[PDB]
Amino acid sequence: IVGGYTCGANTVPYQVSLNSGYHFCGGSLINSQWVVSAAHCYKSGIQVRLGEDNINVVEGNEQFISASKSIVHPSYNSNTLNNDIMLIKLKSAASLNSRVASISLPTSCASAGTQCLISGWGNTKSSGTSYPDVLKCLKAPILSDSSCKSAYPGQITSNMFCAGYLEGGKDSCQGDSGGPVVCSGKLQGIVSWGSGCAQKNKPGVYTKVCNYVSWIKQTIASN
Ligand SMILES: Cc1c(F)c(Oc2cccc(C(=N)N)c2)[nH+]c(Oc2cccc(C(=N)N)c2)c1F
Ligand SMILES: [Ca+2]
Ligand SMILES: [K+]
Repeated sequence: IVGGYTCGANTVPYQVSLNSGYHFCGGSLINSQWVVSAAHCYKSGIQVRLGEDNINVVEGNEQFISASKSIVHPSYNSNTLNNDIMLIKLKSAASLNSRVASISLPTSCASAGTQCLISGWGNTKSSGTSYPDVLKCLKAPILSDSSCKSAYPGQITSNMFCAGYLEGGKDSCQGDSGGPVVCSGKLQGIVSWGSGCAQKNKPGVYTKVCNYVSWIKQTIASN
């Protein structure tokens, strides 16, 4: 997250850290047994870390759980990033409390201008590298579809949306991938890709979750 703020410990309860000996991606808990993340975050041997603030300090509210199964969307295109969404089944149910909560799925898609909250442990520098240990937050609006496609000609599919600031200086970044985008208390996006970070006229691109609800619901119910 570039140009954001410190969330505060466990203020974003549904936020998950994906670990393979180190933090590599963000994720969202949608129920006690499932996490949603980005397909580009796929790896063999993931451990799901819940209740996390400082990713490098054991503070007492963490639940570290191994993944039993990973399902990448049947149409994920690694070259275009079209359908960048994956489901992760937890080895055992997480314990829901005030520090670990699930985020609901949307019943409808969000409008441009809707304000959202993006969160992650990703890079905090526009151009340079600095990784935080604590969860960073950022309020950002969904951008109209025309601005999104003007910024990335021929690369935006109907499964993507832009959120951020055209003027640059505030964006999600690498390390944030798979991370949630919550608007009006529903999971509307997953951190997918971008062109650099917080650059002028190159906003963040997100998987539009609203298009995957029937796929999520059907997949979980059967696995
Ligand atoms: C090396 C690299 C990427 F390739 C990338 O995006 C991709 C990767 C693969 C395919 C495509 C594609 N258009 N076909 C785009 N995003 C990056 O930073 C990030 C990562 C996450 C968010 C942001 C962001 N600025 N919001 C930047 C990044 F550092
Ligand atoms: Ca910790
Ligand atoms: K990334």
